[PDB]
Amino acid sequence: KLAIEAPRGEIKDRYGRLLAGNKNLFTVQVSGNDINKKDANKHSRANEISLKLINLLERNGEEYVDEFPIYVENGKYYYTYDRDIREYKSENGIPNDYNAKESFYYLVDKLISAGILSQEDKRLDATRLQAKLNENGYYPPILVSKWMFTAERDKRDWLASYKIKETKLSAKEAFEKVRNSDALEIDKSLSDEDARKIMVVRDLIKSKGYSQYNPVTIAKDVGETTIAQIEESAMDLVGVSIAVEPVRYYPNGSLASHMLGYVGKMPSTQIESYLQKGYETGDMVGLAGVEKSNESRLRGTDGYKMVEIESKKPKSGDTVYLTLDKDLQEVSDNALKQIIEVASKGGTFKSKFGDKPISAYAGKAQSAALIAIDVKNGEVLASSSYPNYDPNKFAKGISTEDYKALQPKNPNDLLAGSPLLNLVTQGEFQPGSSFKMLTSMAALENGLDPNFTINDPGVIMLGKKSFGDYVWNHGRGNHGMTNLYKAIQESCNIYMATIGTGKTWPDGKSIGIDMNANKILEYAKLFGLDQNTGLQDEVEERAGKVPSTEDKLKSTQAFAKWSTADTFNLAIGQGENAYTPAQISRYVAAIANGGNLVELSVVDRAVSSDYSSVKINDQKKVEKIPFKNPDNLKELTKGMKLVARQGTAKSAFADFPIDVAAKTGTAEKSGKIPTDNEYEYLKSHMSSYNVNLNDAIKLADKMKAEKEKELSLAKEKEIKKKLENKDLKDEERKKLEEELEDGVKVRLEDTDKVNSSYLRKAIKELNPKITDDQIDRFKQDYGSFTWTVAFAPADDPEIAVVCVIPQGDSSVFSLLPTREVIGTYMGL
Ligand SMILES: *C(=O)[C@@H](NC(=O)/C(=N/O)c1nsc(N)n1)[C@@H]1NC(C(=O)O)=C(CC2=CCN([C@@H]3CCNC3)C2=O)CS1
Ligand SMILES: [Zn+2]
Repeated sequence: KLAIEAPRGEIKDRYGRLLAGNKNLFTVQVSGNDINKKDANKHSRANEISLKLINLLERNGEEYVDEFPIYVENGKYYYTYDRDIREYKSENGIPNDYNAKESFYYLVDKLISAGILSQEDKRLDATRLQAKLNENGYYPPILVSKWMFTAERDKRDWLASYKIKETKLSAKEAFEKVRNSDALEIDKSLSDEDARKIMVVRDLIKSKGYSQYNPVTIAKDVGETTIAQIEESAMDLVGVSIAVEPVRYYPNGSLASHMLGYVGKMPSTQIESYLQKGYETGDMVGLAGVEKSNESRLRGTDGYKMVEIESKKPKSGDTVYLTLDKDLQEVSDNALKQIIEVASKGGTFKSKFGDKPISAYAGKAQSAALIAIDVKNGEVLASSSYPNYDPNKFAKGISTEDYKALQPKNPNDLLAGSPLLNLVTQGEFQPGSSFKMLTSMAALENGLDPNFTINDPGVIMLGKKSFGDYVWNHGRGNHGMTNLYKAIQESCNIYMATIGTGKTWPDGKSIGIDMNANKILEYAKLFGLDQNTGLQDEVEERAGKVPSTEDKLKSTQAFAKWSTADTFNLAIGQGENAYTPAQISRYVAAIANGGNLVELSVVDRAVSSDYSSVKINDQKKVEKIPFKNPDNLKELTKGMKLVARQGTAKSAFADFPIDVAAKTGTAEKSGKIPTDNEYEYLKSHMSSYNVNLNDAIKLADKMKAEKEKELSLAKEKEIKKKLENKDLKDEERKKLEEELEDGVKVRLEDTDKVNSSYLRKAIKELNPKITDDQIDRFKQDYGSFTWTVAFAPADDPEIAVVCVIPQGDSSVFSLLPTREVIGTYMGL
């Protein structure tokens, strides 16, 4: 009884346009039984056919399967296992010296700094943490049980075959012991160059099947020349034949890359998982997006063949329809490619609705994210991340150059350089001035009269720390006489400060409406901003659960009131808590749809072989936000309409056919993006700081030793005070006593963090004038972004659009995408 693999199902748009599909290639297959067949001859024709075959392909310039885990880089023998380990570490700036356990938790500490995982995620069973990494699209090739790398277990087990119980480490030596193993029996009168072409084919065939099975593939795509060449020379090359094997293709390439996902090799760290699930070794599996989400559905139903006699025919995978409109997704992808392009070296944003001039460097931004949802039912109509990818690079499965060289980037700033990262579900950001409608919604529900106005000072002093409108921080801060509508309209932080705190702050604290942070954070929770969006079981979503009330207490003690200055920040978007575009989308959508919390969906329907369908996304929860008076939202949209026509977004929308509600979020630079190596950065610019390098190293090294001496002593003094405890168990004391004899040598960590902390210290001593800014002068700018959130047509809404350009500074950058995606939707 032999398994047949079903044709993989198709992924289509809401209207039936193909996004993921199949296409047939011509493959070379070798039957390991037939080539190793022996009878009267002393030796199998296996080795000769392997050589013949290859030499044929290398003549036709044809790419072949090479998984043989010893390669020669310019006459030097090396393990591929050994190479993949260090390639992984350098992939995300991990120190080579770092072991399996410290290489894993290092990846964790990065993603935790990037907001993808939380601090409570680290204090967590390591398999549940590998699950969280795995769920977000991270696959560290690390077995958490024995704290070792797959490549090592894989090397030991690969050497175990050919009965090499030697374990003596030598790539040059190992190459031989296998070459003349009882199992291979390769003739010695052949050079290790042509003798290695042999092993590629034999070692492959050996690995895939131990129990007799069906053929193995040695070329996945081969041209007309090498087809007819291998049919006519069939009797010469017994075992070698031409089959057809289907492959994954995405005709629109990079379109909806992140929602769609990719198929590729089964991830090394759970091959046993997939083999008990009934998978072959030579098998492609969805590893991201809907491809993985619906792996079981799209994989279809295996049909056996008897052991030719064809018994049970397979059943093709249900066709899965997304909620994405291709037409709109196209505009959304093209939009964001364009803003990043035109923003670099300057240009014009070309728009159906009026092209705009743009000059360079106002952002210096590499990334972008945008989402568009149906506000009634939470169906996602378009979802674009930049950087993105071609799912096709993976169909065949390149796993060295295209994968390594371009699929990650600088690991000390991954949000702006991870093409596999869906910034829309997985990238959290400080919501800027788009939070304001949450603050205003809280104030309204706690009595606020929208028409109440203030003579805007444009700045609030709180002991020579000044919280001011941007219009103040750049001149005289005044929005003159200012009610809620003008506050939302021109984005007055002073108005929001006053309503968020429930008191008139420049002149004491009174107001008479009773509003605090807890009430704002309440209205955060009500708009589902501490909640997963609905996409998490369909695509990669960063979990949105925010720290609990009792979980925040327990880390404080091992107070809980809100400062005025903090409340001020929280009111206007600045805050501990950061949120993803898809999260905001639900929040703005709730304004647009009259106070309903829609659960987002990307998978619409599946359609079986018998052309019947089912609606996957009709379980989705719509839920009446428990507002005191939902008519309060109509004052938000009254505000957000003025933003479009007269406000912060008139540049884009003022001369736009459709009534658009909108709010802009924008934040300026606040520091610098760290390097992958501080220490070397400081060495590279030692001259530029007017400091001798040798001297600075010799001093930094001195300053360290002096901190150690200091730590060492204060250690000795603690052990000795501890030893004066009258009643101390003898084992306890035998430990402390044995430290003082051989130990009392405290050492610093030897990190980039530590060794570079001390070098910067040495620099400032030998240049007593230089500033941190001047030292950090060469680094990229951190802490800037622009949000545009909008919904339309404002007076009877249908669609919400959220757009973010991180490291961007001009709200033009976010507005114009939003404006295209809304324009397109309404059929203009
Ligand atoms: C809302 O987002 C408000 N922003 C801020 O308070 C911040 N200033 O730094 C902030 N919040 S969180 C963080 N890290 N920083 C006000 N609204 C906005 C808006 O809605 O657009 C304005 C900013 C403004 C517009 C144009 N800007 C750049 C300089 C001029 N050309 C580009 C710009 O910063 C006012 S702040
Ligand atoms: Zn103001």
